[PDB]
Amino acid sequence: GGQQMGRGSEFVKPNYALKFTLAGHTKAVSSVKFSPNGEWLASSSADKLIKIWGAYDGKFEKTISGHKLGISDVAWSSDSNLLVSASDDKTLKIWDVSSGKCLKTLKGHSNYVFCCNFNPQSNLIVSGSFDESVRIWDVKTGKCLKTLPAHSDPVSAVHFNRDGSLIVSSSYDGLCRIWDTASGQCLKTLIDDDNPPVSFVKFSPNGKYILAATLDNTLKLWDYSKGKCLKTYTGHKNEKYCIFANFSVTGGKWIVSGSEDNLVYIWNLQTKEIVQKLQGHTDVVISTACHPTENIIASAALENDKTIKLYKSDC
Repeated sequence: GGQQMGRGSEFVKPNYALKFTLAGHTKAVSSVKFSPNGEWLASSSADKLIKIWGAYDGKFEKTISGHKLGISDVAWSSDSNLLVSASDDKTLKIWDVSSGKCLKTLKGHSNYVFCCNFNPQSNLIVSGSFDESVRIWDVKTGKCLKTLPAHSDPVSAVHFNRDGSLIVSSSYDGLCRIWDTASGQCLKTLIDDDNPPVSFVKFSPNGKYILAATLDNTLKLWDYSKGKCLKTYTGHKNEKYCIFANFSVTGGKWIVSGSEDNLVYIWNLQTKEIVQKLQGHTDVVISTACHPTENIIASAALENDKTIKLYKSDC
C-alpha cells in the first residue's frame, strides 16, 4: 500500500498508534474537531455537552454546557476562539472557548440541527437540519441570512470551500449539493448512477475536490469542477450512521474515516488501497478528525464505547 513521497520515501505507509484515550462523556460521542491552531480538541455528544481537551496530551480542559438536548456537531472559528454547536434542541450555540460562555443561540430551524461549520473568514455559519434545509447565519448578530430549501430529507453535512464562496451539502435523499454563498443558488447537484443516502461531505483542503460518504459502504473523491467521481474507497462499514471522514495531508496523502466495525480506516488517496485499520474502539466509530500540523488522528465512538481516542504517526 506504500505511497510515493520524496527521494528515499518511495514507499510511505502510515503507522498510527494509540497514545491517549479521552473519557468523560456519559453518552455517545458525536463530533470531534481540532482547533486550527492545533492546541485543542473539541468534542460534542448526546449527553448535551461539549468538552475541550489538549490536542497533544489529551488532558481534560473544560466542560461547555447549555444545550437543552443532545449535540450532533461542533466547529471552530478560524482563530480557535469561538465554537459553534448543533443540537436536538433545534438551535445552534456560539461559545467563547476561554470563558465557555454562550455568546449566541441561533434559533430558526424547525427540527434537529445535524451539522455546522464556520466559513474561513469566520463571519458566517452554515448548518443542516432534519428540517431538510441548509441555513446561513451571521456570526456577530445571530441573524439567519438565508434559508436554502436544500434537500428533501434530513441534511447530513455542510462545509465551506477554501475562499468561503461555496457551500457543499449532503443529505439522505442521495444528493450532494453545491451552493453559492453570495446568492443562495444551487450551482451543482452531484450523484452517481446509484442513489444511496449521503451520510457525509467535505471539500478537500484546496477546494478543488469533494469527499462524499454514502450508506452503501463507500467514500468517493469527486472533482467539483467536472462532476467527475475520480476515486472510490471501500472495505469499511457504512450503512447506517453519518460518519465523519477526512483528508490527511500532514504526512503522506490519506483518506481517514470511521467505520461501523469499530475500526478507523485509512487509505492511500491515489491507489485507493487500505493502508491501516486502527483498533481500540468497542462501538461504531462515528467521528474522526485530522490535526492541522502533526500526524495525529482523533477518533470518537458511539454509546457502548463513549470514548475519544488519539492516535499518532510518523507520516
